[PDB]
Amino acid sequence: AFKLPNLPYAYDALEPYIDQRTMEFHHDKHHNTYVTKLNATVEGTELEHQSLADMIANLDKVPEAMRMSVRNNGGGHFNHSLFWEILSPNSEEKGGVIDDIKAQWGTLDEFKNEFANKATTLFGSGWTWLVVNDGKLEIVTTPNQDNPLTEGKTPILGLDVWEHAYYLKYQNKRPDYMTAFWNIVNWKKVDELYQAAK
Amino acid sequence: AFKLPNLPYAYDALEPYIDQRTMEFHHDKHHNTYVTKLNATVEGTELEHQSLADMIANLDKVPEAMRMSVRNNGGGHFNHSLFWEILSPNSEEKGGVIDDIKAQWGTLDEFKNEFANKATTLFGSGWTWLVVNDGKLEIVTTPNQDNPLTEGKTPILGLDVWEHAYYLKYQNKRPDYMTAFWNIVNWKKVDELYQAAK
Ligand SMILES: [Mn+2]
Ligand SMILES: [Mn+2]
Repeated sequence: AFKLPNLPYAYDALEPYIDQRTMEFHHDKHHNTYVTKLNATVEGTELEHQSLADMIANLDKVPEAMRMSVRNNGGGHFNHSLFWEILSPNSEEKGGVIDDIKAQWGTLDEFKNEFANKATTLFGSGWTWLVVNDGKLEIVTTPNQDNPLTEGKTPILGLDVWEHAYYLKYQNKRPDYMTAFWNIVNWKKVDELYQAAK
Repeated sequence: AFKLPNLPYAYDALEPYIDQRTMEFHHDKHHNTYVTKLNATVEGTELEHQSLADMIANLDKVPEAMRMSVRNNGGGHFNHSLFWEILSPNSEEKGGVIDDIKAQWGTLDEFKNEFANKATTLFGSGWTWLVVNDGKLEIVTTPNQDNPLTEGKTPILGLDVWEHAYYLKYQNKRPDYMTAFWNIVNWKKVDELYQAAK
């Protein structure tokens, strides 16, 4: 069975960038619901012993009756699990991934400007991702709980821009949430995922 | 130009079903943003005097370069405009539309149960609608700001299930928001839109 992972930090560790109350709802309610529904779909099937990353990457091979729930609930579990691991109370812009971002975008600010533009223009619910595509870095968005793995791209950083991720503190001000996020990126984790994928 | 319509009631008129703070953000920020961006797209173009119902029903005829903004921001203006008008602090379950709902679904409760199931299973951002389709009533969902007019169905009642519509009071408990909504439906306005469409 899939399990709700513990947060790597206290619920208030990301203040004042993400509020404690949002971390509690987001993890204990939203993410938990995706795990519950994913397990209800795969329990007693071949997919109960398939890796989450493999079923997301190969969603087209998931049996038709199960595919929407694996896409939505499996995507929810995969995306939130990644999200908690790429946040940290002490974000420092260090690691090979920063050199390779600078190499691709010229400056870290040019990278952040593209990421923020894509995150702020995403219409409805979804995610903004930094991915590795055949050894090259790209920023992409996905709707709802869709994940770039399904399109053959490995995610190493994601921002959740579902309104539940930011509404209690920021309400409509998604751009202020985006600005806050740079203060709490776990670049140690992003670099680990990059070095494994590149 | 398109204009942000005034609410037909005080911002606190729908308490304790929808909180005043949500009415303020939802109307004064979210709806206003759709009006601003729709006007930025259409002002000074050959669409600057076209009605919004006509453009949404005929998105294919909207020029490719303006279509996403008309769909998303035009949808946002159309949808929220309808929404404010079908809420009321003085809801009474009577009218031709209520009689015809009871005739079609058997009971009003069976209608509400279907509507609630569609509203609570809608994945991501969107709306739940009561529509007229060739003189018959149907419940349909749309994603984001899409509208059933594009598919040739006239909307007479909509529930906004974007998270901004309910997160401040209800957080993840979308079903409690759906329960609250029945207490504030303007069945007189719904009946007007029904008589005009059936
Ligand atoms: Mn989320
Ligand atoms: Mn809305």
